[PDB]
Amino acid sequence: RDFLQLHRHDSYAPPRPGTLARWFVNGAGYFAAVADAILRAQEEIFITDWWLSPEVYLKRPAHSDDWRLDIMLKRKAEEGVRVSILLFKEVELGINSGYSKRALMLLHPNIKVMRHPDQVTLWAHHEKLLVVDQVVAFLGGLDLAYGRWDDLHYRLTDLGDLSHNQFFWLGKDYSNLITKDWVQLDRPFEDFIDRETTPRMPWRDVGVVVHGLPARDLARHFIQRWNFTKTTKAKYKTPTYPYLLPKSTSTANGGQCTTVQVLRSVDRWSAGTLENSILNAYLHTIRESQHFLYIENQFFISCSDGRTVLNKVGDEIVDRILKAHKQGWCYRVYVLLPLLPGFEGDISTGGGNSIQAILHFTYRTLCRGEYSILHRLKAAMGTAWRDYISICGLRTHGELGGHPVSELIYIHSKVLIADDRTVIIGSANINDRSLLGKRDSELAVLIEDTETEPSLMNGAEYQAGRFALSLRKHCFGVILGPDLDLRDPICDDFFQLWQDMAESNANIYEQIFRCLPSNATRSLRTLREYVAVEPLATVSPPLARSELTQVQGHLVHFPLKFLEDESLLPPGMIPLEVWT
Ligand SMILES: C[C@@H](CN1CCC(n2c(=O)[nH]c3ccccc32)CC1)NC(=O)c1ccc(F)cc1
Repeated sequence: RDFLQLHRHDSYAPPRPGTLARWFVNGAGYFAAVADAILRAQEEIFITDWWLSPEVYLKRPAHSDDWRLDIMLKRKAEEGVRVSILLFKEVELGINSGYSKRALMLLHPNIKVMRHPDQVTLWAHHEKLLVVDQVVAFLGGLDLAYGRWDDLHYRLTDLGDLSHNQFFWLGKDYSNLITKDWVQLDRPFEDFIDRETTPRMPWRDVGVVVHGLPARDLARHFIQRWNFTKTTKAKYKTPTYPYLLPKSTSTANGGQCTTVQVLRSVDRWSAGTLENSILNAYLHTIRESQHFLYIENQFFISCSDGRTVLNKVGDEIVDRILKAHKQGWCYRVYVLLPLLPGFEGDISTGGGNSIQAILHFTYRTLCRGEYSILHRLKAAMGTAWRDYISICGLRTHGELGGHPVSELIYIHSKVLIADDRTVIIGSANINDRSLLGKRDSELAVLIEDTETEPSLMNGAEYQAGRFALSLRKHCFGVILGPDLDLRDPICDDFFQLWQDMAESNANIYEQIFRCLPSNATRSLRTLREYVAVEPLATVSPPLARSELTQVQGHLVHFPLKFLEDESLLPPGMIPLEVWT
């Protein structure tokens, strides 16, 4: 299909039936599959990254220079493969795109990198995509950068000439972004925190690969952004940066048979056109959802008021729940977020300007204010909102220094699942920045199933989508920890079992680690005293390990009353459009 008309959900790309698509949870399998795709490139490699760390390894542990990203791209580039890279140009943030760009272009003359934007702006290029030969395309929330690689283990420690090393995260890759963000990126293989003292912050993300027609659709988005970026500065207008051109479309002859539609967010500054098709697909999929929603997003800033926050994703969830409550349907909404926003800050003393600013708009979407989701549900159903919505986070524990350590599993995913039939994997967070189209540039794909599996829906027979059901059962089985029945996702037996574990796990982590955030600190004056108490994990480690045997999975309830007596807004100069 062509690109003269806008398509479903006002998307530049039409739905591509018969697409072979495969999902990836955590950066382990994603970076490994990316390495396999890079290795078999014959003509072109298209890369967009909000942050690209060149020395990252796509496979672990690192024994050699093989599987290192900048080495692999250098090995394809001089077989004749044209590597075109678009990197977000920061406002020196500390991602240091200048070092990434100069290092990438130093590898081979067949590797060309353009940085955008050059002008001062609050918005960014956020989409993560790698396309090989316009036939294989990777996208999601995973940037080829430090701290993203992780697996089901969610290791908190990395203790054990690359010949005999056994570290999974080398140097700048061993990180805990809340404790301290990156510095000195021109020294990749050196540490910037203490592995013996400070644990890792696990990284949960969801990626996806598509084959065939959607990949050319995604390659056309890159080609549009590329040739448009060629027009943005005099250095890029030279023939040094070649015009990229699409590979005409019916030259299109382990993942599943799907229907995939490519959606994106673009504006005049990011590309030559406007599109908010991710937002459209988000509103529509919520509205047509018949049974449940599984949301796993880094941010959750929604609920329109016309002035501060404009996207109506949260307003679509309240309307969908309020209707299921009036008809008497069985309808669940699972929302999983990182317990803390992703910024450096001392949570022992309140978190900081940036974290509290995000928390303000997080809780405003959830529980605090007239526009919040829960306050509007309680206005129509009272305390029965606990039956329709469940907002949780993740947290795991390990050992370090001879005593148990704990840390939240930073949920960087940007995924939505509806009715075990429809999936949305992309870079778009639930906020105005990623969704409105006018701000950050984003990508997403809508994966609707065609082949179905026998399943259960509230105790009833239900042919569920093969691609979507398998993704949710992977998410549920990991956050819930062998004897569990995960077929039915909306029944009272599972939903009660779900909430019981989210609260019990939340309790145990609070008794043993006294972790933050927590419902036990509703003010800053109370928080000052809560942190002056040493937790049981370090007082009596044998006792702590005893109680930790009762934790099942990583699911912990999201603390709604955490610092609920505080402003959470900064006194400050920064436009509030930055956090919305
Ligand atoms: C852990 C991670 C969290 N961080 C959260 C905000 C996010 N984020 C969006 O989603 N949209 C954004 C738009 C603009 C800027 C940030 C945006 C990025 C991930 N920190 C880094 O990756 C990092 C890298 C280098 C550093 F120096 C410090 C931190």
